[PDB]
Amino acid sequence: MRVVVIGAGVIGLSTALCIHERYHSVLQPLDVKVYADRFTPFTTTDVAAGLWQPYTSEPSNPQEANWNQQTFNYLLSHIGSPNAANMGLTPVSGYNLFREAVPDPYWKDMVLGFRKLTPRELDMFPDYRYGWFNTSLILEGRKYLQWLTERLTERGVKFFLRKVESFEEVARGGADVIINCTGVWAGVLQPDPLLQPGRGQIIKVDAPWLKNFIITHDLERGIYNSPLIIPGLQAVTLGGTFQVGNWNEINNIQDHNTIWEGCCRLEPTLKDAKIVGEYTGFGPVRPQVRLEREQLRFGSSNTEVIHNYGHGGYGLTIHWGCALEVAKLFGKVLEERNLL
Amino acid sequence: MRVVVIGAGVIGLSTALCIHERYHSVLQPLDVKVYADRFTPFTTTDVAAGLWQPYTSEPSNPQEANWNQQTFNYLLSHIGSPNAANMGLTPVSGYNLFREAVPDPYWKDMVLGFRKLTPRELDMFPDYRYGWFNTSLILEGRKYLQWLTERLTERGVKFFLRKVESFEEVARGGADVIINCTGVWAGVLQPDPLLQPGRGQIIKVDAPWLKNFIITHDLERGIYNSPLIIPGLQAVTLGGTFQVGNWNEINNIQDHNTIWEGCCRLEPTLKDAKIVGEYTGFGPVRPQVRLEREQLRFGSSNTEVIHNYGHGGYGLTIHWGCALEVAKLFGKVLEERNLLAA
Ligand SMILES: Cc1cc2nc3c(=O)[nH]c(=O)nc-3n(C[C@H](O)[C@H](O)[C@H](O)COP(=O)(O)OP(=O)(O)OC[C@H]3O[C@@H](n4cnc5c(N)ncnc54)[C@H](O)[C@@H]3O)c2cc1C
Ligand SMILES: Cc1cc2nc3c(=O)[nH]c(=O)nc-3n(C[C@H](O)[C@H](O)[C@H](O)COP(=O)(O)OP(=O)(O)OC[C@H]3O[C@@H](n4cnc5c(N)ncnc54)[C@H](O)[C@@H]3O)c2cc1C
Repeated sequence: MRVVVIGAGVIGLSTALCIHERYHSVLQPLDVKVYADRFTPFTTTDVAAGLWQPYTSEPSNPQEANWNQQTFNYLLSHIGSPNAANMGLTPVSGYNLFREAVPDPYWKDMVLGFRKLTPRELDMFPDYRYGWFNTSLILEGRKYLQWLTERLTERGVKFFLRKVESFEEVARGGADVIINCTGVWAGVLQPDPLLQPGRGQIIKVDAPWLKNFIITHDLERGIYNSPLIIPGLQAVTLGGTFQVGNWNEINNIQDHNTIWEGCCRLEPTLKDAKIVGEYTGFGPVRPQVRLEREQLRFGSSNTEVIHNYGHGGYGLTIHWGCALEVAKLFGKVLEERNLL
Repeated sequence: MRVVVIGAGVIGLSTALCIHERYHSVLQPLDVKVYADRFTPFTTTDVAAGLWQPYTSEPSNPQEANWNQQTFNYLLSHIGSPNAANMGLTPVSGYNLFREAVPDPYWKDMVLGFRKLTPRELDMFPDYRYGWFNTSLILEGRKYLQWLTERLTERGVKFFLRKVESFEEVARGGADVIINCTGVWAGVLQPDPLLQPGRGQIIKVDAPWLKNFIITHDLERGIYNSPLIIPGLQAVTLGGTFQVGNWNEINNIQDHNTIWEGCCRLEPTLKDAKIVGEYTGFGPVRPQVRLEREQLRFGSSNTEVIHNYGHGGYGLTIHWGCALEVAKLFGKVLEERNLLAA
């Protein structure tokens, strides 16, 4: 049985590994290949802030909260392992800062040690009047992608740098199942007017003194359009823009300024931080993750397509629950072909 | 008047700056000098792990508790300032790990967000069954010493290479007041058998992924003779020996192995960490800090000495309270000569 995963971002590769690890031992034969037109370090994943944290507001689909939880438990469970850091993973603690009282987030018990900030803590941050403290996990996009491609490759899964033009051509090339993990460009293969770019720009900086995440919110401007600081494994990510609808892949001058001045004010030690790079990427914004089976019909036979895209600004955060769910749906497909 | 501070470790330079800041505007002249035979990076201070945290048990002198507290609030008050990191100062969070239930430390409300660990947190650290979480402050010895010498120099305080042989020497050189901040070597200038070396060996390592401090305790083997991991501003300190009475300044292989393997066991990601140096230093261990005024007579001059030494394995943690207290006692020396403050 031939499976082509399209996409080598976090979603693509996580899914490929989950399918393979789940079915290799039982389905003979099983051929899994990954096709993508960019690999690390050239994916949106590579440019992610690298923090586990859902949006502040509850999810529409209740399945999404479960997926986020299963992802946290999965990642956390690696912590005492020798390889957690080679995977891109380490524990970090930090602050969410608000100008007024807000409700507790749905994820308060998923993270470790959630509590509200005290007045002394708040004086660390003069511009803000309310917030949270918790411990979470760094998951570095770049490093995680290199870990997964290594695990996948060791297991015989083969990668092809190529651009896919249609589902039809891949089916015709002999795929029995296609997993569509094309991120924000999924519309090219099948129009989807709910799918939009979430344009985020970031500044990467050497400031290794900073050991905590610091996330501000502006209620009247929408999520991640206010200053955020996230220490990564070797560098710090500085953020504060997230505009849906903008397809500009180039770094913008006002966003640079929004980010630098917002963050220099949040964290004035940044004055001595060396700029390492500045980047722009597109989160696959969609009111709901598209994670569903579709049957396609070209010549003899159906080829089965399973979509997994539209994870917005939380793909690192949610990725493993989604991979598990795709692997289940793939189980159902096998069953319907009496492959077990 | 003429003040000679002996010592350029954290205690020496803290105290010098605190005196100068408090009394610059009320005395004329005020001639403050620092004499030391080692300066950064060659003091014990430079080799400290760089964390704010007192001993787990209450101190003999309860004054020490306020001194630690004042130090925290002082340091904390710099967070949100543009220069906090140039001073060696940044917030950090972390874990204290125990093999059995222990009482809360007296300093639990001084730190930020003290709580007990939950079972999932405890799963991160297999060999341990109980402990704490809190946020505290890194104060890097090396950087803080550099910041202070800069601040002190800007203010007209003068530094001299000088191995002092007696208090008499310095009095007769014309010091009116001597502040004795000589750390573990204070016994040289005035015997003090309550003062002993606390030999600590450490390994410095590049492992910038580590964001939290991690301190284990072994109630039976005494304090800091259990693995400890403390991220610094750009490298990580790996520890686990603290042996009183040992004057051996050279690194030994047995403590190396105790530290490496203990810490690899605590934090197995350390397998990929690059070793970047290994050091030994001597905490000035004393049942309590010696912080007191003494009058010495040489010819018919009275000289005032104020001691500030014996801060053991917590000099960074306590230093500012002790400097403030020395400044107090200096006020009283002034007052006794009909000189006026505020
Ligand atoms: C600035 C920024 C910061 C972020 N920070 C975080 C964070 O801190 N935490 C978090 O959880 N999430 C974060 N996100 C969201 C996260 O980055 C995305 O949800 C995630 O990277 C999307 O993963 P993906 O694999 O779906 O898409 P991508 O990583 O973009 O992967 C898409 C893949 O599909 C391939 N592809 C597409 N079409 C074709 C085709 N036709 N032929 C061949 N190959 C194709 C591409 O080459 C690529 O391999 C952030 C996003 C941005 C922009
Ligand atoms: C391995 C290790 C880790 C530690 N970690 C921590 C920690 O994480 N947190 C913490 O709070 N504390 C820690 N400590 C304790 C801390 O290092 C000490 O309490 C502190 O550095 C002592 O400061 P000091 O200025 O008294 O002495 P020092 O730093 O030793 O300075 C002594 C000064 O006196 C000078 N001097 C002495 N005699 C003479 C003389 N005759 N003439 C001229 N000059 C003289 C020396 O040259 C030097 O300038 C640690 C100690 C060790 C050994």
